[PDB]
Amino acid sequence: LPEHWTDMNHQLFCMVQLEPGQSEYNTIKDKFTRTCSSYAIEKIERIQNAFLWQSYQVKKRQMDIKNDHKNNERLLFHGTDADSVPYVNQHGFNRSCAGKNAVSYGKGTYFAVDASYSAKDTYSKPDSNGRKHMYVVRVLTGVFTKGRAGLVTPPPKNPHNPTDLFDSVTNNTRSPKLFVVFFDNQAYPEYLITFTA
Amino acid sequence: LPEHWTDMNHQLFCMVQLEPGQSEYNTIKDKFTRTCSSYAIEKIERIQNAFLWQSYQVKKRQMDIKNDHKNNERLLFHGTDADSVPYVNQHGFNRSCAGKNAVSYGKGTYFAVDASYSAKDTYSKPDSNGRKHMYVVRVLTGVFTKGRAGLVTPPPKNPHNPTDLFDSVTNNTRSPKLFVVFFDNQAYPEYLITFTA
Ligand SMILES: NC(=O)c1ccc(Oc2cccc(C(N)=O)c2)cc1
Repeated sequence: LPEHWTDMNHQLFCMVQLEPGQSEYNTIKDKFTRTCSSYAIEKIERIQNAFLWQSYQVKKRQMDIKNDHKNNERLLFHGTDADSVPYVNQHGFNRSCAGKNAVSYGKGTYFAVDASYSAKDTYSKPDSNGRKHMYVVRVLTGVFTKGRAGLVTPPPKNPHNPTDLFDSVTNNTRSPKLFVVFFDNQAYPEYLITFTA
Repeated sequence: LPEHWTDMNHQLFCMVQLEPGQSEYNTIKDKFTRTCSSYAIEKIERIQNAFLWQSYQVKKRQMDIKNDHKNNERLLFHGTDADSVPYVNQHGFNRSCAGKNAVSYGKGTYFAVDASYSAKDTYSKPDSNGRKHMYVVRVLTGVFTKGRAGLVTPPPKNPHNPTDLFDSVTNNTRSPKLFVVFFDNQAYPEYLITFTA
C-alpha cells in the first residue's frame, strides 16, 4: 500500500479528508476549477481501499508489460449520484450499473477528461442538500480507438485476431474528451470531491 | 505460477494438451465421467494464462481475508460454443457477453456442479463435427445465497450494511447445482475438455 496513506490500523478501507493548502488538495482543486470555476468545493477525501488498489495495481503492471512502454494511466473524472457513492467507495466502477450516455461509444463505465462534463446534473446529481459528487479516478486507458454504441468489450486491434483487444475506447482519438472501460479493476477511485453551486 | 504447469519459454499464455493415462489427465477425466460416462473425450487441455491466474489469486487471497477462512473455492463446469473458446482462454468469463441462455438467478456467469448439466447442447453447443466444449473452472463461490432474476451483483448479507455482499448466488443453498458470479477474475478456466455425445 502507498507509504503516504494514513495507518488504517488493520482496516481495509478509509476516507481521509484533505487539508486545503496541502499540495495534494491544491492539485485536485486546480484540476477541478480549470473547467468548473462556477462551483465551490465543500471537501476532498482520499479513498484508501486496499483490495481495489491491489487488483488495480495488478491490472496496471499487466498492461505495462503487454503494451510497448505506453503511458497506460490517465487521471479522469466521474460524476455520480449520492446513492452510488457507498458502492463505488467500497467496490469501484461496475459496468453492469452504468447509465446509457447521451452520446454512447459503448456499454461500459464512462470517464471525462474535463471536470465540467462530470459536473452536469445528469452525472453528479445534486442530493437533497444540494451536494454534488465527483470522483477523481486513475484509469487504465492503455491503447484506445474510437468506440461505437454496440460495444460490450473494446474492439479488436485486428479483425483476423478477435481476442487481442484495445484497452479502452474514446469519442475522438485526436481530441479525447471521454474514455469507456469494460472491465472490473481498470479504474481506481482515488478522490471524492463534494461540491455545491 | 503453479508447480504442475509446464515451462512456457518466457511466454504468458499456453494451452497444454494433457498426456492420457497420467495422474493429472485421469483426475480431470474422472470429474467429467462421474456424470458424463456416455460421452467421448477427444482431449483435455490445461489453460496456462499467467495474467488471469494472477488476477484470480489476488481475488482468492482477498476473499480468504474477508471471509476469515480458506473454503472459498469450488471446481465447477462451464459449457460454451466453439466461437467463445478463444475469448475464454485469453480473457476468462465476462458477464457482459451472455446474449444467449436464461439469467433466472442474475446477470452473471453460470457454472454447474455436474458436468452433465454443462454437457447440454444449449451450453456446450456442438460445432459442424459434433465437437462440444466444457471448461473445468476454479470458482470463488465464497459465502453464497439463493439468487433471483435481475440481480447485477450478489445481495447484501444484511441490508443494514448494504455494501457487504455475498460472494455468489445459487439455485439452492442446501443442495446447489449451479453458481452465478458477477465480477471479473472470480473464476479461472483451468481445463478445456473437447468431447462428443
Ligand atoms: N434455472 C435457470 O433459469 C437457469 C439459468 C441458467 C442456466 O445456465 C447454466 C447453469 C450452469 C451451467 C451452465 C453452463 N454454461 O455450463 C449454464 C441454467 C438454468
